[PDB]
Amino acid sequence: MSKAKITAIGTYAPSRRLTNADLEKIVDTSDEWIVQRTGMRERRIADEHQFTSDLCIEAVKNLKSRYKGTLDDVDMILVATTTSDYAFPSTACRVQEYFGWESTGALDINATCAGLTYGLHLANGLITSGLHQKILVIAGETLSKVTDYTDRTTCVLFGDAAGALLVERDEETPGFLASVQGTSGNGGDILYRAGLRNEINGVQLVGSGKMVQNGREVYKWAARTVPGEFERLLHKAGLSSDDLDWFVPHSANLRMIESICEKTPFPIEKTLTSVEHYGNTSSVSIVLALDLAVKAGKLKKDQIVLLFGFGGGLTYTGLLIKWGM
Amino acid sequence: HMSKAKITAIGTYAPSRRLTNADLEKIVDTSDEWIVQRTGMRERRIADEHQFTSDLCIEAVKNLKSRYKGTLDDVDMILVATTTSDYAFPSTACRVQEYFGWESTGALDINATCAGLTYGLHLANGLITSGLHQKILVIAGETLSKVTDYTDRTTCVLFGDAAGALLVERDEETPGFLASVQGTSGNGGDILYRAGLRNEINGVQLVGSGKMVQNGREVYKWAARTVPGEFERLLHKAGLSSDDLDWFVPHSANLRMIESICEKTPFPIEKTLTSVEHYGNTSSVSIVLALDLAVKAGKLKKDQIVLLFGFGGGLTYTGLLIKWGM
Repeated sequence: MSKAKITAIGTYAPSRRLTNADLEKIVDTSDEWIVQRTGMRERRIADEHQFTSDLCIEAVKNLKSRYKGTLDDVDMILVATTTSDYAFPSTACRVQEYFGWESTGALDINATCAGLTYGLHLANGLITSGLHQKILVIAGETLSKVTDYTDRTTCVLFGDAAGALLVERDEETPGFLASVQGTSGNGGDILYRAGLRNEINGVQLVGSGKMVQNGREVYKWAARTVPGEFERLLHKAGLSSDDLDWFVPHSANLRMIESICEKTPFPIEKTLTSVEHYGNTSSVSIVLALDLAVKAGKLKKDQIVLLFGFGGGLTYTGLLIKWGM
Repeated sequence: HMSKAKITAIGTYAPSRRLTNADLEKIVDTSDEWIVQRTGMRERRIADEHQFTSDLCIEAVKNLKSRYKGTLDDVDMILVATTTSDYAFPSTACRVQEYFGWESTGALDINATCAGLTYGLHLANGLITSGLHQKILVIAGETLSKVTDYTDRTTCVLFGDAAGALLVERDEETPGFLASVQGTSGNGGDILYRAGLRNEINGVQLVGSGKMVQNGREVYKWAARTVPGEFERLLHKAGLSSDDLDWFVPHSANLRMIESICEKTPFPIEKTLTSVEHYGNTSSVSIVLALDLAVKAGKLKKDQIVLLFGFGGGLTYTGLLIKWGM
């Protein structure tokens, strides 16, 4: 029985846009090919000098300007990212540096594109257990700096952004209704970026440190995993799909989301995305989709939302939440 | 707000190659005597050229499993505290799942530097007490030798490689977690860092070369003023005195630093478990190693009250009062 609720949101995307017309001019592709395979038209790119922590701070500033309460109260900062400024100090510690909160834990977490829903799962457990009260769950990514822009199959997908969600103790009405998780470690060679190691199964990695994906195998894994766990979520919470107001999967690819929406029985018109003008922002994709929906009037207080973050690992966390703002 | 979690099993693995003080004498201008005096370390373990953090972690879960009476097939969460993961986003935790093939588990890497172990247990306690999980593996693993500058005598003598795992599960009888304290000093970020995508910090270009960098004096100063008062606050939160606590297990960064903390917090060094002498500074792993050294030696017994205090790069920390459930 959850004692946690999501009560504020903020997002920031860097100003520089990367259009398909800009991409036709550096790789051999076309606007029509891109929009047809992926659904994206633009992405935001961080400046040469602005990094993930800079984006996370902006995202929290946006939340700060839009939240009727105070953030001096925050007692945990969770930052889900893959493009941290430094190996350490962590990005969460950079956020604390800037706002100066006096008594908070700070932690970077890594589940790649599932990082946001992993972070919200963590906040739900930390609050519900009575260990925390105000927790900042932040996703921020600088995918442009680890993207192979010599590769037509991948450089058209990725953008930069950050988004922040505030979670609080709510003892009246639960804000988290159910959770599903799973990990398919066997898929680690299907979606990766090199680090200290440069081989997986004794097989040398490609990409020269940049992100690498087997798009079809990722697509196939999402398509065969999300529908059943979608159903399992609704069962765990005692809910029908008719009770579900919005479906917010990880915005990796509009066709993938369309496909998922057919294999699951769920309509695309009840599905929030952010892929068209921000590309695939990894752990930030879901926050962007939510804030676009908040700004557009589609997402309203007390609605039932299903966030399904999945990514590299392969791993995922699916969440049924009740909008609390 | 009573805890429903207890640490129930442990396993460790430290790499094979030993890096003695004598070895370091032929690498940089240092002496065995200056090292044992300034840091208390004699040996470190070094991973092989082709073994990495995920290898170490898997070896640590192997050790735990060969020592746990129950099964690990129903582990529902893997948390790996690491700063030196094999790959950027392929999660070390997911490499651990791939090896053992557990069927329904979350996998997540966490980064709080040398504080990652205590942060990972704090997470596990909240994840289990809230009823979202039943059995969690909290793993720390580091391959610091791969990110160490072996032309800097002030830093390359400090670090080693190791991995250690703790199992946390539901215990509705008696809590295994009694109190927690946390804190973050983001402005101390330039005191202990390693370059990632960025190579400047508030204006000034980073040093090293993607290798770990530490201001040992300032790290000493922080924590010497931080840990004693939070030590006491942990006891107050749990309703205990210094005499109720059996073992103190701080981050094994430096024996002089540990002795000094024990000096200005009122707590005796003979009641503190360390692992610096033969394993060096293994970052997030140092506490698990001190724990596993104490159980093998018969010093850490079940139901004993023990305080873990992980502090590290951030600067950030998590301190925990726990009851040994093994």
